[PDB]
Amino acid sequence: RSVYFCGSIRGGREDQALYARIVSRLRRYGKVLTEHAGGDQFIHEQNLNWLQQADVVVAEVTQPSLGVGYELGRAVALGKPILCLFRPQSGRVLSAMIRGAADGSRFQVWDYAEGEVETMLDRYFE
Amino acid sequence: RSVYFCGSIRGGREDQALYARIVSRLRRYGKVLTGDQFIHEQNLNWLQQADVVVAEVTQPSLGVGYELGRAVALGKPILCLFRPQSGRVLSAMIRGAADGSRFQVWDYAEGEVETMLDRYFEAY
Ligand SMILES: Nc1ncnc2c1ncn2[C@@H]1O[C@H](COP(O)(O)=S)[C@@H](O)[C@H]1O
Ligand SMILES: Nc1ncnc2c1ncn2[C@@H]1O[C@H](COP(O)(O)=S)[C@@H](O)[C@H]1O
Repeated sequence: RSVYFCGSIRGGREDQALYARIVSRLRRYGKVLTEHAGGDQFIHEQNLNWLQQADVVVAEVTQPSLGVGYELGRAVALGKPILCLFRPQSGRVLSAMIRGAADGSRFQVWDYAEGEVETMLDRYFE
Repeated sequence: RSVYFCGSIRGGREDQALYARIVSRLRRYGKVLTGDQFIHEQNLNWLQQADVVVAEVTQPSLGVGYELGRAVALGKPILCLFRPQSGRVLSAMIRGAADGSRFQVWDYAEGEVETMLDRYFEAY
């Protein structure tokens, strides 16, 4: 199983430490394809190739980010299963387009609190 | 001719006044098409019908990115507008999608958004 991870970078790196813990936990459920200056053309093409190869896409969507949204858009259009993880304690209301994309199966959006991310991942993969 | 406009809402409404100026100007060039489950389905229907997709990408937003992702996969022509004087660096995925043709990303200053739209649509 191959896993593609999405998380804000230029959108803001507030959750960078959490992302590292998510990527470490994903390694027990599959090969993490992502490597979250060749330039942005190179980054885009490399990532699209990885997204095509992915069996599942996991995104932490608490921090707003164009690139995370874009990856999820390309992923849906490729027919990839998607898990989005969101923390309501951020005080933000999650994107209408991401929340509304949820269908409870091919596209899941799960609210979670600090301390629960590993448990959420276990639940999804097991 | 139909146009779909994308701009941050829950990502932040900092540029909402600018979005209204964009939408006003787009009406010269075509019909501007533009709870959550309903919003998503309605918007995907509009996106599928749109001849061109226009996005102001200065404020980071998951929904705007999502719209652009779905639009690329649908084969729509896309214009993204970005303000470098905002002081942030535009998303690697949006900047990297640029090809100078069916996915264009234009840097502009806040006062010249109308001129940027004029240039694109007079060409298109
Ligand atoms: N340097 C990079 N190397 C690999 N991916 C990058 C890189 N920069 C950005 N990304 C991709 O873009 C997404 C973040 O979008 P952004 O708009 O915040 S730059 C990430 O999920 C990641 O997938
Ligand atoms: N209330 C709404 N009605 C129609 N579209 C909405 C609505 N709220 C958000 N959107 C769509 O989501 C995009 C913004 O994404 P966001 O993640 O900031 S909520 C907009 O370009 C818009 O297209």
